Amino acid sequence: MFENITATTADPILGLADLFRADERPGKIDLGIGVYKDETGKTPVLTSVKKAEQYLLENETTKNYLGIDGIPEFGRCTQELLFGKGSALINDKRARTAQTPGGSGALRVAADFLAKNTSVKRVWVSNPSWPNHKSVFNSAGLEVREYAYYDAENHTLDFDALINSLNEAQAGDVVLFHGCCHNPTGIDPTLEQWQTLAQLSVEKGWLPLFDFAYQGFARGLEEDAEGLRAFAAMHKELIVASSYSKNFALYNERVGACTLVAADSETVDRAFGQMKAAIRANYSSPPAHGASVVATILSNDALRAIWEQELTDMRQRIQRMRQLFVNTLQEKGANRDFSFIIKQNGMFSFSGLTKEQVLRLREEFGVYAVASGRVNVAGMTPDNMAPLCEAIVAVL
Amino acid sequence: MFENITATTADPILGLADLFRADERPGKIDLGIGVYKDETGKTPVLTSVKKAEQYLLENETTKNYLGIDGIPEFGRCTQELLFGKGSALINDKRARTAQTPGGSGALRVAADFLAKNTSVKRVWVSNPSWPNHKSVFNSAGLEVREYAYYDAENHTLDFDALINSLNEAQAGDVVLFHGCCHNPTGIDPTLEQWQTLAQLSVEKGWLPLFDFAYQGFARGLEEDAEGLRAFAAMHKELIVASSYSKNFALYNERVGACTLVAADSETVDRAFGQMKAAIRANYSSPPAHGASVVATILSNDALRAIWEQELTDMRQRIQRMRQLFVNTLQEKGANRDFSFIIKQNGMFSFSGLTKEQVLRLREEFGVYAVASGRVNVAGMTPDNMAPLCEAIVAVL
Ligand SMILES: O=C(O)CCc1ccccc1
Ligand SMILES: O=C(O)CCc1ccccc1
Repeated sequence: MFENITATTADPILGLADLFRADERPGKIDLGIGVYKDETGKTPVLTSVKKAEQYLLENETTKNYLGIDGIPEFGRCTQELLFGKGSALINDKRARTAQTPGGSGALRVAADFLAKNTSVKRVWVSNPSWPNHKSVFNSAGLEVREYAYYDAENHTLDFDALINSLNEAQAGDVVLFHGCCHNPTGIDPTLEQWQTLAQLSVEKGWLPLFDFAYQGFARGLEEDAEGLRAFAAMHKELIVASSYSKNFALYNERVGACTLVAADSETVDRAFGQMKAAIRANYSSPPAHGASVVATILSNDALRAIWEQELTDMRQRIQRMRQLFVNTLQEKGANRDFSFIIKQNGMFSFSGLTKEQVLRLREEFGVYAVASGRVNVAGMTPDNMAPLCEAIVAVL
Repeated sequence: MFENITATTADPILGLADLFRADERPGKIDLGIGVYKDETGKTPVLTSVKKAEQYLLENETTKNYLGIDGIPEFGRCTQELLFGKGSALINDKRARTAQTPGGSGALRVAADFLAKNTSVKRVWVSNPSWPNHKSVFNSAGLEVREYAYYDAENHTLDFDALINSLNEAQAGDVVLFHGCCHNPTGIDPTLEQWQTLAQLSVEKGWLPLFDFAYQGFARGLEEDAEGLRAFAAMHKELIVASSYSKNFALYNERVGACTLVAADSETVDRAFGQMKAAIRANYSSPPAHGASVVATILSNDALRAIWEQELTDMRQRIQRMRQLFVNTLQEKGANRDFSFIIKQNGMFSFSGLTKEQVLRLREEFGVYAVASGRVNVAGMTPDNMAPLCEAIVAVL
């Protein structure tokens, strides 16, 4: 049965991990997959997380199955984070949340739900894209089409080209937006641009799907949700696939949520029934540990205070590395102004390197970035900055 | 977009949970979903598990993403459990294991892998069936057909009808077998019958898929894998979807594995590449905590000894409840010989109750069983036995 199966290429970001592991060169530097590293170049468990895990060790009395949609308190805390305490969406019971295995799991659940239960045939994503969107949506039988997004010459959001390319989207198409820290460009709509897109989306009949994996990493928890909230104020329906992987540094525990919004409580509950069916046909119920940690932290004032400071600390260290990167590139003799890197939000710099420059970086220098030219600024430290900048300058 | 979505019925086992929760009657008894309860009627975390969790709290230094196939040691320990230390399958590197979110996740991964990469169009399951097999395989676009299995009059495996009904399966069809503790009948092939089916399967060109969620609950860890091992000795290819939910009482941490077997190392590695692609398009990488616990216990002699005794203890308590159930039914005045219940393996008794008898049990008596007549013997205690048996006798 398996004799004639075609070989495939690996996940083009997660697959960097294996390459990096096999590399026996001592000075190798990982700027690939977007995980946060501290000053020492490691990716620690947050202190708030360790404290919550100690609590769970001492107080959990069962591993009995969670409901298909996971921990009720986790859903409640998620909706508050997404929409704001006192949101009309919450008051009017228009939102239902399933805890999922990561935002990736939430994306697949959304895709299966839409494919089976609606007339959706196409999802629009930005170019440049995040590779796994195509993989997930195609797996559920949905076409993926790309809209224009990034003006590579001014290093801004090309709002005109964005709007014009989306004129091709039909009513009933899905349009995927990154909530904040657009991956890979790090360029987000202004609040005013979010409000314009919200209005356009309503007029054009698009279904908004928010991929929201970086809440807290652009400006702050509440600020980063402004765009989503602008859409929520304007739409009857939308979906959010959110993640706690990055903002809790809980990557491997697979902690995310798929939140369904409809016009009213009757409609969302009936629709959510089919979302639960899409889960039943997949992994049945979500993993407790990571979601329990999140719910524990979010519902306890003291832990929440510690966690929010840790998140601020991560964002601030990345901002320091961002400035140091640009300074060091200059000092190392770069043949380009890299000032545009400062404008970018989140963990990355979308640096303008070509695919061949990134291949050479890996081959000759043991510096690992994504083929798109995306580099993980959150993986830079004072100790690895000089070598990595020397490498980049050498390939320009 | 969501206005016209059709309502659906809940997962017909997991959905019992909600019903049971809403029931405000004090004497309610849950004999539905197959989770183990101890003498006190609760479902404890195993001591071996708590010890492993303490170890992880004290010693984990990161939550960085696992590879798409999960923890390497977890795969190694899984293959040893499945095939035996020193198996030619392991020596010849013919097996590849992905850690998944439960056996349910492993079933979906297998289904997606097969649907996308092979000519498989149909999966054969037993009647009576486990409801979620149909849901999972249908979700990937595969037809599910049923083979005969249980002789309800002799309470044995109807081996003749099994073999005759499978004559309809074509070469290239998948045939799903439960490794041990067939759900819901509790009746398994003898070793000799396993060997006969292994031979038949090779002759007929079926792809064997083992659903192996109860290793340790029929007779013992090694004994329960005899049937799988009989198939592994005879086949070039097969798939195992295994679970640690029950044998580690780790239900909500979603700990399972999808193991792919091919003729040789080159074929399985190429095929496994596409299995990883099916994972990438789904939840991306598996949850660390529960799999870390399993790997920790399985690789440490002291913890492994404690865990294997805890598993023995669970099996033995269920066997005691099984005998007490039958005795109490007799004493309470049952109008049937229920001796056949003693022959059944695993957590359940497939009791012969009709769908209306189970509905009446829930409605009138607050005793919750599955609509098929399946009752969770592992949920019975000395304290709830009298009421539940009084209820059953009342509905006969
Ligand atoms: O590097 C990233 O783009 C974020 C981390 C990640 C990568 C691929 C799948 C899930 C998460
Ligand atoms: O009750 C069972 O049959 C086993 C527990 C279970 C039920 C449904 C999905 C996954 C596991």
